Amino acid sequence: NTIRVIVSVDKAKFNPHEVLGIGGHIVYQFKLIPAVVVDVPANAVGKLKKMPGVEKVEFDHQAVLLGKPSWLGGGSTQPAQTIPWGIERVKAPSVWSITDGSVSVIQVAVLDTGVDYDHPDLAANIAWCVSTLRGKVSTKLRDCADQNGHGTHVIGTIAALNNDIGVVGVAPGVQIYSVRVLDARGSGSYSDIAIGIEQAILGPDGVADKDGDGIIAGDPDDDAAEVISMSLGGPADDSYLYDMIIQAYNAGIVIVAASGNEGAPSPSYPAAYPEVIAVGAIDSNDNIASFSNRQPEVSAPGVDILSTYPDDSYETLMGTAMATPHVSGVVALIQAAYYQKYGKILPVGTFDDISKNTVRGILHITADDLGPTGWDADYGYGVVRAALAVQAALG
Ligand SMILES: [Ca+2]
Ligand SMILES: [Ca+2]
Ligand SMILES: [Ca+2]
Ligand SMILES: [Ca+2]
Ligand SMILES: [Ca+2]
Ligand SMILES: [Ca+2]
Repeated sequence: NTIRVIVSVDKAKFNPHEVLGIGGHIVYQFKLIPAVVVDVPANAVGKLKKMPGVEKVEFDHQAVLLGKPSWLGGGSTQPAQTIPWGIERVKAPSVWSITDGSVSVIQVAVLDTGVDYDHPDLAANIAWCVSTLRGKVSTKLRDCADQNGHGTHVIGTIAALNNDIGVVGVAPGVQIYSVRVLDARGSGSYSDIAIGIEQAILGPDGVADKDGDGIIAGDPDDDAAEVISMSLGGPADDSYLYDMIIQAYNAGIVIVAASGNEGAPSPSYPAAYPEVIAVGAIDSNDNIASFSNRQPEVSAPGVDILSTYPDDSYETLMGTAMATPHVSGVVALIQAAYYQKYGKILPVGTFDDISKNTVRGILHITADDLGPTGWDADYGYGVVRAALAVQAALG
């Protein structure tokens, strides 16, 4: 009948009328990259490759969520607030005195199964709720709603409200952009993910650099996010998806992704990309989880993590999907504290970075170096520590 494909083209020569001439149609036209999502009969693909302006024709691969209920729970109550062990392990609580992430210019975008926007322990921090499932950007609450629970859990590890109920996130006051890129089963196509990354940049107003001053992330005049957290992965490495990542990276946005739960030699994608921070998972005894894919950039609590769950509930999950938000919450604190002090945010460094002039540089040097001294295939640079990370940033 038809298959979904992503085409990297030359804007000056690619003619959309061409695809419609071969029984295909346009699904989504990227704004930040020279590519377009289209549906064409499985038999017309060979025609696309030869059309003027068509440089590359890539298939629509899949990624999946990396978090599962620890005991098959479906969510339970938490009348009185409690601090999940992973939140203290990342030394977050002592930082709230400096900032809790409630600095207006900061927003963290979580590309996941969506979110339970009415959850009493999350609602106040949900600044934007959107979905990009099936190549279409929807701003309707019914479409952005979490239908799995994963997204609600990941978001709660980052920004669950510090009050009298349930739990509390690493940055309990930071603004959240929930971008649904995974279905009810936790499955997501790369196209919807790339489109999700774009929306995190474009923001609610749909414009990347509204005032055209070259500043996107960290610019109060714009509504772009300064952090993109992806608790998902896949074995495919597509050119267009990577192009979108470079786009978010160049915008000054720190990208964080789960390492993967196959115990593989290296991280899955997009974690595997150098501009993205690959996150491994440790347990309550500081041991690296055996399922945690090797060679990560850093590691964080990822075993038996309690957080928010759909229907104003709470649940314990496990996976590298649970460690990722811990790290994203740490960068949120760093950028928030840095901007509160100086009127700007820190640059997004690289993997090899080891200075206090970069977000990643700071994460690496202040991480709790476990296992063999220095970076290792298990813990990476070590376990992220918000308290030390913020001191080095403001230091
Ligand atoms: Ca709470
Ligand atoms: Ca914008
Ligand atoms: Ca701007
Ligand atoms: Ca500006
Ligand atoms: Ca922002
Ligand atoms: Ca080490």
